Amino acid sequence: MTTAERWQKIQAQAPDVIFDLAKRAAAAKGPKANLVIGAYRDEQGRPYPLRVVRKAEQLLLDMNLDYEYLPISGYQPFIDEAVKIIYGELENLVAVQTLSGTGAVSLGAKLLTRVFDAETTPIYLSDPTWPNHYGVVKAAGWKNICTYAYYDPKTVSLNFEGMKKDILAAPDGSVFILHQCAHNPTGVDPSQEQWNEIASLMLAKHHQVFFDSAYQGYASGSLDTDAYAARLFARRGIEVLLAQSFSKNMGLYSERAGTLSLLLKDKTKRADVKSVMDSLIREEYTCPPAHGARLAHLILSNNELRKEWEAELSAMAERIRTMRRTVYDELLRLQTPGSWEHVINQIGMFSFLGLSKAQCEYCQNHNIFITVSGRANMAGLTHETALMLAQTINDAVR
Amino acid sequence: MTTAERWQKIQAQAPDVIFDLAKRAAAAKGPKANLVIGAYRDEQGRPYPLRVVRKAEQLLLDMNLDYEYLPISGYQPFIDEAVKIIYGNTVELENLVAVQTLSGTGAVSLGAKLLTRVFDAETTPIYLSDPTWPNHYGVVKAAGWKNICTYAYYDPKTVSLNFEGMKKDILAAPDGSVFILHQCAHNPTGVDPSQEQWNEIASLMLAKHHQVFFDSAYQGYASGSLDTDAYAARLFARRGIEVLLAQSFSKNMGLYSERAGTLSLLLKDKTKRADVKSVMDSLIREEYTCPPAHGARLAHLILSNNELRKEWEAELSAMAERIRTMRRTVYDELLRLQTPGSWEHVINQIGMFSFLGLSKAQCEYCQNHNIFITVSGRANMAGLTHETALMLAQTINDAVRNV
Repeated sequence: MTTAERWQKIQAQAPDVIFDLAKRAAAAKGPKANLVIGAYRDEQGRPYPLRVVRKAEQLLLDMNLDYEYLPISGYQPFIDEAVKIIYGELENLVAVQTLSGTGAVSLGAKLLTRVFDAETTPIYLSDPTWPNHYGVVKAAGWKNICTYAYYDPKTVSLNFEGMKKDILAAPDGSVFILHQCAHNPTGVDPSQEQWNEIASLMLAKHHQVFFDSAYQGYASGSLDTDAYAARLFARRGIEVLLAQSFSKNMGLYSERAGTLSLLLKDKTKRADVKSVMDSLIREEYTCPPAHGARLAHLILSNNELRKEWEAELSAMAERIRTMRRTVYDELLRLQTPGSWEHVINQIGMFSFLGLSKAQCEYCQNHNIFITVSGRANMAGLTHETALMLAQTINDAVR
Repeated sequence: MTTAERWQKIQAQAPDVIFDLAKRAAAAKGPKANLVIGAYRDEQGRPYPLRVVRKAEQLLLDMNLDYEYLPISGYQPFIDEAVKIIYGNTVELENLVAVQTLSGTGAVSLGAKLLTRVFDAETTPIYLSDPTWPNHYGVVKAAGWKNICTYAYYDPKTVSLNFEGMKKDILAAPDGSVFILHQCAHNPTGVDPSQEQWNEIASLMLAKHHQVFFDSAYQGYASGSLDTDAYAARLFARRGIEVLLAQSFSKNMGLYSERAGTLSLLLKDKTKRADVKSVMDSLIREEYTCPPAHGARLAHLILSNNELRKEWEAELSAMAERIRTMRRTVYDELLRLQTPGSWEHVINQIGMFSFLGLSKAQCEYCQNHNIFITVSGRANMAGLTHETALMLAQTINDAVRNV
């Protein structure tokens, strides 16, 4: 058998649904709205490097830094500042830099196979969730992937009774992947009181909590407010594993800046956990890229840049709210059948519109690129495309 | 059982031996030579951001670029230019499938995973050189390879390739095994096959229908010429081998911290390239979604811009030459001190390292005297200065005589 014959037999894999549709949207001719990937655009619909990031790039260049290898764990000042934005002592936690949020979810999922039997232990995702959760957790070796009830499309709200039921029905010592805020795709989060109840269930059932924190800042417009869940779980004594991204809230999508952190009381065990994290990193990519981490560190740590960043993120969230309102008002003007309050009540970057698969296909075929599940990036809208979206929905629904 | 009690059961792993000794070396006080990690240092022993890279940082900043996600496969202009330096502007460039990776380590890991979709990784041997980069073993294991093997390669008695043993092991392997080959600048020994040995190795890989996986982390350092250093990969391509290749820009461009690499396959069947790419992307997406852009953008600018490109090649050639001057300095001093034994390997070995031949106890000695080579006798010759070359030749001379 020749190598060519072996390669002949390789099994193709389907394209990533989201990235492929973004490609289609980017390639489309004529008036259009590319509303696929949750990336922020400005008032004119332009890609938007943050002003604080522009400043940071110059400040970094002026430092005449070298390009020597980071430690396997990454750039420590970045790790330290990043963990502080989520939790508000660093001796209680063990953390490394990761290839953004995705890399954190992967490394965490892998790490967890050292403490749970991933051949049989259920790992739970929300219904619905970020599609890549399935693929990441499966690649990390999880054979038993389950769901918890979360969203109820008929009422555009949480099916909280169902979620609780599923948490309690799970065998003791299961892993639950929770969105820390700005649930993707639904834009509906537990209330603070619901979070309290969820923490008590996780404790009572001895479940492992794994937070995915990709949009801190975008639920409320405030980083502090949006960290409510992770901080509550910490106060409760939960051994929180958390995957953090700076892609969306700092707009460093291309630079892949994230962390993975675990809360754990015992100092010796924290060292042991760090040694496993490092072995997993070393055997995949040796050490992480510095540029994203260095940009983020300088913004988080410089007093002026840090204040400027928070105000910029707040303004970005406000612009999303104006877009929701522009879409909603137009749906009302056109008298589009159904209720549309979820457009203005959902938070984060998206609306999860509730259209049928055929209706979403219709939108896409009329150059309004929302997903087949009905998710629309509100942060990708301008005034003009906000009206186009509403008008296309109106046609799709009738 | 509480989650606190379950975490209690996690088992500690040993620290990375090379990154750990590098940390000790950097921490040590007094007259020292930190020769652990294979990272280039200048005439004064300082980290050396390349002049062309500094120029490229300004040109990128002036372009006022956004930070939107790259495609899963990465930045196509980088990828295209990067594979060109390995194969040249040739027919092979239309016959290949390539993605951006997290540097060379990322490419070795990704390639090792991809190969588990073409070969049975529970059974099929995957071969490493005796000895090799310490991280090869862990990378390949972690990708799912259960039968990791070695081929005879370095002979400490002759400071040379045991080429007869190498051929024997290539032939003794079952047909359709995987071989990881260092494209040039062998790590850790600095001993490469001659061009004539490479031609014989290609014939054996074709006869046995083995998969070749080149690890190409130092293109430029074996000779100071990118063209000369690409001989092995270019010969294998020309002779019809489906080369899988892991490329790094950490060393030849100094982009250690930015993690810029590629993984590429030459494929007989131009029509299965899409299928292979779909697998590569699936593996990437489930790990980190898409790669970091800054290193790829820097490297792309340097590769594609005519003036930067010419300037980079000059600069790399000058780096390679400084390494040679350090080897010659060590060697002339070993001759002068009439150190017992032969030392021509010092000047004949190429790339960043010397495998010096000292015993374990002799290397430990050197380490305790602040000459930080590895316990296997590996020395980063590119970390030397005139001054520390003499100190290395002297501490070697003390270690041979007294330990």
